[PDB]
Amino acid sequence: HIKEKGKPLMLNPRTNKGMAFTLQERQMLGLQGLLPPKIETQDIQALRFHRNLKKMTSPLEKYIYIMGIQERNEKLFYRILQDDIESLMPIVYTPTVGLACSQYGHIFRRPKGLFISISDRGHVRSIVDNWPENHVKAVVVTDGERILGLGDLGVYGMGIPVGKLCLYTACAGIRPDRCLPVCIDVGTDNIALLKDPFYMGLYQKRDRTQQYDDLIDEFMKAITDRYGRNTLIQFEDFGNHNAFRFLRKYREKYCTFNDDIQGTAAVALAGLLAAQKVISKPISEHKILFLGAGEAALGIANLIVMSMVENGLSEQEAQKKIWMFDKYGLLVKGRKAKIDSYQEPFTHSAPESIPDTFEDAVNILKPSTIIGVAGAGRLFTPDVIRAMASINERPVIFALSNPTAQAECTAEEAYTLTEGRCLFASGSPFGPVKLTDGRVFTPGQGNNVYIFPGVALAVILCNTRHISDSVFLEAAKALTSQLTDEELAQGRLYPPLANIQEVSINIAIKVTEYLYANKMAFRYPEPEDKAKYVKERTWRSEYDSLLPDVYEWPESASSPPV
Amino acid sequence: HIKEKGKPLMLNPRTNKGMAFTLQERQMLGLQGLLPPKIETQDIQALRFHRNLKKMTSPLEKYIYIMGIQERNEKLFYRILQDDIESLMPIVYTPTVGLACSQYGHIFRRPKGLFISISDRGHVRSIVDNWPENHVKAVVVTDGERILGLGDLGVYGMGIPVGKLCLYTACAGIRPDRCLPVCIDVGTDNIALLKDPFYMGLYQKRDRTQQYDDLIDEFMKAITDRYGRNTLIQFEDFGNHNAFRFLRKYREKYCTFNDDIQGTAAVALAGLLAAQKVISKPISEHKILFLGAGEAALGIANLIVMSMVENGLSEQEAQKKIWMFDKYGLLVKGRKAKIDSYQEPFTHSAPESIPDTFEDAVNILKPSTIIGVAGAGRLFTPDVIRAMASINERPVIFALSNPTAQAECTAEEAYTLTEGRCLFASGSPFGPVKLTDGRVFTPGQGNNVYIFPGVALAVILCNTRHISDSVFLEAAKALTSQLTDEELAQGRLYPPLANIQEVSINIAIKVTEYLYANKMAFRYPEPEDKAKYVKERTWRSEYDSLLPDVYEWPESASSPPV
Amino acid sequence: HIKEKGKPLMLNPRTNKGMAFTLQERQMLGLQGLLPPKIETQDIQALRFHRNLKKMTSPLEKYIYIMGIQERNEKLFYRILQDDIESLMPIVYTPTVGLACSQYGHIFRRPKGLFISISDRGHVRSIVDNWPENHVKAVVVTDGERILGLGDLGVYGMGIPVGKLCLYTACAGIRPDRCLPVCIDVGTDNIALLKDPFYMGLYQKRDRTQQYDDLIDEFMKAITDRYGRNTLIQFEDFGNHNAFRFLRKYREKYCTFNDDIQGTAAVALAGLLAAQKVISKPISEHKILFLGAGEAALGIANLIVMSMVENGLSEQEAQKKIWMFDKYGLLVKGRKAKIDSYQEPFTHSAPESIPDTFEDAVNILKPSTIIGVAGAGRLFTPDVIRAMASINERPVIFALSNPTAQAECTAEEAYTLTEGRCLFASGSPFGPVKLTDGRVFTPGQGNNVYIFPGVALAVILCNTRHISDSVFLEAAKALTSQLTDEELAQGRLYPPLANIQEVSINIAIKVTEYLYANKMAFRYPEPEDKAKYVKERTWRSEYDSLLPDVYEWPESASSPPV
Ligand SMILES: NC(=O)c1ccc[n+]([C@@H]2O[C@H](COP(=O)([O-])OP(=O)(O)OC[C@H]3O[C@@H](n4cnc5c(N)ncnc54)[C@H](O)[C@@H]3O)[C@@H](O)[C@H]2O)c1
Ligand SMILES: NC(=O)c1ccc[n+]([C@@H]2O[C@H](COP(=O)([O-])OP(=O)(O)OC[C@H]3O[C@@H](n4cnc5c(N)ncnc54)[C@H](O)[C@@H]3O)[C@@H](O)[C@H]2O)c1
Ligand SMILES: NC(=O)c1ccc[n+]([C@@H]2O[C@H](COP(=O)([O-])OP(=O)(O)OC[C@H]3O[C@@H](n4cnc5c(N)ncnc54)[C@H](O)[C@@H]3O)[C@@H](O)[C@H]2O)c1
Repeated sequence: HIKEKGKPLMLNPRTNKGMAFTLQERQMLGLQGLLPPKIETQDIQALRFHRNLKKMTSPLEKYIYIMGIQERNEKLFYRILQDDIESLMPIVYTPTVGLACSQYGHIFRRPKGLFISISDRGHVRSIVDNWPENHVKAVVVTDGERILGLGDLGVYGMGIPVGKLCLYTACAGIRPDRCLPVCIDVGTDNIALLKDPFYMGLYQKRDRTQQYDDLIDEFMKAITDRYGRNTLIQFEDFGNHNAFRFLRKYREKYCTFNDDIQGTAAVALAGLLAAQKVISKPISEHKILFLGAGEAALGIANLIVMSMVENGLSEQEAQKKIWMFDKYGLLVKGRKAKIDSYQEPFTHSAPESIPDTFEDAVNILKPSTIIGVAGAGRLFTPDVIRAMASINERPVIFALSNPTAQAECTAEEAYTLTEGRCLFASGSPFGPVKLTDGRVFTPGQGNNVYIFPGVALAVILCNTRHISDSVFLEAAKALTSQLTDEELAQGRLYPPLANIQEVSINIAIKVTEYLYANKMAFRYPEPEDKAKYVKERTWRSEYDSLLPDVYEWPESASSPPV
Repeated sequence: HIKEKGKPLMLNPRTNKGMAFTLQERQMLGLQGLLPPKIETQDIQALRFHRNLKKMTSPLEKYIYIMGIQERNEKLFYRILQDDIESLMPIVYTPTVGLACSQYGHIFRRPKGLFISISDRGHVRSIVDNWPENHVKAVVVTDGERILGLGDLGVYGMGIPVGKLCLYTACAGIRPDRCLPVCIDVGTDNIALLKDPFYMGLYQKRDRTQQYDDLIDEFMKAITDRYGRNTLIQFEDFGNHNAFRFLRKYREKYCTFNDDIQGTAAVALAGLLAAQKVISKPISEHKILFLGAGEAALGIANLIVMSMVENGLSEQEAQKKIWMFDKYGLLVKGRKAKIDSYQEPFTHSAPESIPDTFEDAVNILKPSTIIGVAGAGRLFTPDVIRAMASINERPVIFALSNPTAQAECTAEEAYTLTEGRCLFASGSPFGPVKLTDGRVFTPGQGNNVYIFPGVALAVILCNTRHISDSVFLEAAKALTSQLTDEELAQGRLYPPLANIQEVSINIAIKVTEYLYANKMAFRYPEPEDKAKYVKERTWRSEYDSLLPDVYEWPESASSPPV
Repeated sequence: HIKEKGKPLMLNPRTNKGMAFTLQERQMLGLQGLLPPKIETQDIQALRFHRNLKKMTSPLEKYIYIMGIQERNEKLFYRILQDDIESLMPIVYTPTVGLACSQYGHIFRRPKGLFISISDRGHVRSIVDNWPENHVKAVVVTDGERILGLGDLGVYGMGIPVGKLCLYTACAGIRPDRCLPVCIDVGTDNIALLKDPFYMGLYQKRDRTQQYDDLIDEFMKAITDRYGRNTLIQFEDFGNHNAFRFLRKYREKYCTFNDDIQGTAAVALAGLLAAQKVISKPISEHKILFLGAGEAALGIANLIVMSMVENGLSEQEAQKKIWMFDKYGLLVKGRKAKIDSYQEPFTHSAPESIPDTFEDAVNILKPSTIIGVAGAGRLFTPDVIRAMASINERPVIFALSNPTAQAECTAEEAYTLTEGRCLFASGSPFGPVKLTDGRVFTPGQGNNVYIFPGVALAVILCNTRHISDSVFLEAAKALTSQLTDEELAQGRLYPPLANIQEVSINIAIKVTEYLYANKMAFRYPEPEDKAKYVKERTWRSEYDSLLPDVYEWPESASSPPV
């Protein structure tokens, strides 16, 4: 049921088609004369915008162009996004979305998403009621505090949820109606933004008192009051500590998951399973040394332990295979540095040497896998890579810190200081590495877009209210299952991004099959086959006919005379 | 979220308040000057319309007035309807709605409901898409073929679903948004309507070919395609044969129930349980003789047998206690008249006398309960009542045929030809009976409004897709449980209509508790207590504040100079 | 009366304010949360967009930016346009609008204006009825056939009326509601546009049959049928012959004027009056030699003759002072080349030498003023300029052909081959000229924006139905009257563009005072002072308060009890 006609129909991106309005539905809907005479298809529109896009050279001009397309016509926007997804995820999402936020601030002409300020505390529900859309299933919330590679940006961080929500629809098929980007702005610590008179938000510094926590609680309550307790809420580019503690707080009472703790863990585990298929030995035979003992490292280690346990190994024996190296030093029993409750499982009896630097820890533990999530910088020194290559026939090196400037090492050093026998994976993109021997090795990129769209779609479709830790184990197994035998022969650890739209759906299916198996899905009746269930509820970018049904009634009896 | 402002806000019955618009929300919403200066409450509005209504004397003038109120303001309409519900159900619903349809045709100024003609076959889905409301949970469908007491009325029967849907909201609390009245018009057999030039529908006779069945199938498919497979669809005032066979056809694949077969059975069973509490002996000790062997009689008998079985009695022993008397004669094994499959359970070894008339059957079977659902007329002859009073100390007489002109007997003859020891219940309303002895006996009225609102609410809230036969057994038990000890002492078989709005809710709770117990509810998580679950989802007729939230921001830092 | 609320209010450029929405009218209108928290004024918005605009370097990027601003917020767009009008007329209008049309085709996201194709013939009125705005006073029509400096562009020429209509509001103050840009597309002769599959119009060549004339007549009739007989209609960038003959055809029955024939004539006459104030001798003492005998030359000559006549000189004596030099040769009586009716007034008895080239004509006629409107190219050869400087103490040279590539000469040659005593004026912009002597001469630019906004405003305000030839004489006198004594001392022939918004208004006043004096104004009662009349009806770009009037009623008597 479309209730619009004429010019309003073309001012709504949801119902706009541009020139794809056929002649008969131009004439019946009152659009004749308001559009140029040509009748086009969506293929022609997509081709026009694709070549206009190839003519452009900077990523940021491409970003402005493609978001303008999103604002004028959303079906065409998502068709263009799905057509060339590998080349446009770096544009629509990180890293270009952060540059767009930093430099052009708020490009958008239309109001996309809510702005909730600390000045609105006690009245968040009215702000949420101002949003026209009545059914939203996914909410992405930003603080602006930690933009990836840009730092604090305040209100300008609003472009980060928007872009991310695009991926929700471009890869998973979540309806754009059902997505709400939110910016919780509590001030900014960026003095550059506090000095200029054209900053678009509060001119105070970040509120770090109890008012911030109360505002977050009130916003969560308002969102789930209007939209339901099973609304998926993601905290995107919050402060690191804030994001971690909010994930702990709202994990049980709300449907939230984190990409930094849970998505990164799932992607790292998928890479590890791919590596265990590439190399002869399984994941249980590995010995993992972590660089960093934060909550992202703990999430990855817990997921690895769950994977080890499900393969027949005991929990304690699994945890004895993971070693974690803090900034202070190796986590061992009896060290003078403070160790909290969550690092207790991975605190082990100290080795004889008691290493003080990371390279010494690599030499003394002889670990097969090395995983860097510290985020400090180039902590994977060349000596570390050389020691890894010497100890292991085929070392597994994971530099999961992002952006590139914060990665533990780059693919070039990893693949050169080794003879190419290392299985290197990184969060940040890297170019293929060519050696003097003549071979070319492409490093697997642990993109978070592998996990969160499929998991979000499965959670939204199944009416899940609590996203557990084993959902991401199932997602990691599903992601690994997408790799073919020839891909493993070529040494790829992840499926190519070019078919993410397929991979995501497959992931969703597996997660769906898990959620109904573990009674964490509240959408009944339970579908007989989950694949056909999820594949008919994804959003299609094909235009819908707006043509009124005009037909002739069969002739009936004549009306009687008066 | 209200998206309207100014005059449109007062032209929508859903958002209109009339003078209950407070001054501040008159000024903020642009209604100042468009309303008379007085500020009123809903109590004052209800009082004004109540006395204007008492001034009126004919039921039909009252009907026109109250439907005008519904068209201008729906919250006030339902508040007035709930305030005096016992006196306004006869006005909003049968019998006055049939008189309104017959005489004033289509009173309504607003479009309420869909008109689907046989001329629209093959294009029903477009008609359904023309309905603005996106979520409807209850659909009431009429043919116009059998209006209760009026006969065929064609398109003019459209007023029957409308009125019935009012009860859905007045007693059960179903949202008026979620209700859709439909008229399937396939012509009329009423020659008076075929002769006048101002009849509002097709001027053909009723289509009784396969096109009618195909149209009904297409309409069912279109409704459940747009609104979901668990949409509740009720066929109201269809032809008797058509309604029965459509109930059989769509019982399994759609969420449908019938008031004539299932609601009448539930009400009769509730009366029988009340009578078993009034008299010493239980329902199993009774011997039931039915007048009529149709599908309504079979539904009542099957529900009675289920009730007998659940109380410890065997199924065959239960069915041996019900005797059914057809027009041809008593259903016995070996009679020359044809007996179909559904009457096989209640076909018994013939008694010695083999009675040929109904009064002889009463004399020879000595039945404690007598139930008339034949619909022929005054078949409960005075000799039948006298025989019942002589055989039984306290006979139970049920004249469930309606309207009054088709009832098997009236309360006056039943209570006079007996000394007042009969427990008489009838579908049609009757006045209290006073005898020369001085006592006054009020006959229990088996109103269908007891069952269908509560059952409809429980089915809608639980996302049920198939309404079984034991749902109505649970509803009958719930209805009987509403009677207090003093009410049973006074001889009432049904709770008073004056608190139907309460009774219905209680019925809903029980049905809800049944549906979750038998895994026929698909709304999860399952509520811990069903009473609080259903009582917070019913529709309240209290006005909602439209006042925008206006507040002052706390003072923050000054904007920097340029 | 604003009937919108919430998000629609910000999706309408007419009512959108962006952050200029005050807090109280954010909260009352349902915009809270949909806008960033900052409250801004229009000054802050204008400053932000001004510096964002200075950061840009190419004119075309500036065009895209400023038209995006127009699409999101029109009051801010016109405030920015009026703030820096001298630097943004070259961007909003020619020459940058033609480059935008050629290269980016149709930038616009919103539907601005109507597209009427030859395929819609016989149904133009329905297309006109599709336009939402009910009162439009000015219509600018384009063919796309002759874009200034770009040639045929077909449908892509639609950007030319749009830009021109901006000037209508930026200089004159005509309401943007009242403006309708139209593109009559009858095919294109541009083979580049006929080859590519992404051209936005008909893929046929230009229809030059009677169907084109019939389409133009039908469009004129439809526009004046919907909007009134006094609707101002301007044919913009039509074919040269088509524009001239359409001006002749519709001059009497419609309210049309032409910028090429009438605006150019008015601007040239204003320059000539300024020159007659700069030099001692008046316009009657001059002898004018024209280069070109087209209809633009004839319009300029007729306006010059009218100006000469109104100063006491006879008509025949006035026409004997203008000489016109065709491509074939000097217009003289008895030449073998064909001379039509309109060149008869300026065909004179041949001089003795009978010159064959233009330089010889300059030598033999000794003309004080030289005016080039041929449009061929650099026909003002250096010998012509040298002869002009030798014959006249202060020659007047007018190179009114545009663009620069078609100008008869450039300011540098004109001011250098003379010692700086020439009064050079050109249609196309030129840079200031510096000589070795050290002086700097700025050439007066005969911009058409001097005349058409003020004349259009005066015609629209006075309800004029026929724009005569003396309206432009009055406009030329008004334009000349804007020059101060010091400006004439410095040698300027036209008022600076930086205050066009003022000059236009003054022109309007004079034209208004003329129209009421000659009974060509149909808006009555006639205003006592025309200045205050026109200055209170111009459109102001200041934001209008949307705040609902909220107040407290004085306490009155209490409502009585029931
Ligand atoms: N033209 C339209 O706007 C249009 C047309 C048809 C249906 N719908 C919508 O379809 C919905 C029907 O719901 P259902 O019974 O199929 O739910 P469902 O049982 O199939 O799935 C369960 C939950 O998942 C949600 N969901 C389903 N698909 C989704 C998707 N691609 N993206 C995000 N969320 C999704 C659903 O809203 C629902 O809450 C209606 O709410 C209706 O508004 C809209
Ligand atoms: N101003 C408004 O219009 C407004 C305000 C609040 C909520 N709502 C509506 O509330 C609904 C929320 O659904 P829910 O999660 O509470 O479903 P639910 O889980 O509580 O109940 C299950 C089913 O029963 C339906 N239902 C619930 N109450 C009903 C009633 N009184 N009458 C008829 N049907 C009823 C529901 O639509 C749902 O399909 C939204 O669809 C939303 O449109 C509307
Ligand atoms: N919020 C609004 O939209 C709003 C508010 C106030 C007035 N108006 C408009 O003002 C108009 C009143 O007309 P009037 O009696 O003052 O005419 P008028 O007598 O003052 O002028 C005569 C003609 O010139 C037109 N005109 C006047 N000013 C114009 C301008 N700046 N630009 C273009 N055309 C102009 C007029 O529409 C009229 O047709 C109403 O049509 C009404 O729609 C609109």
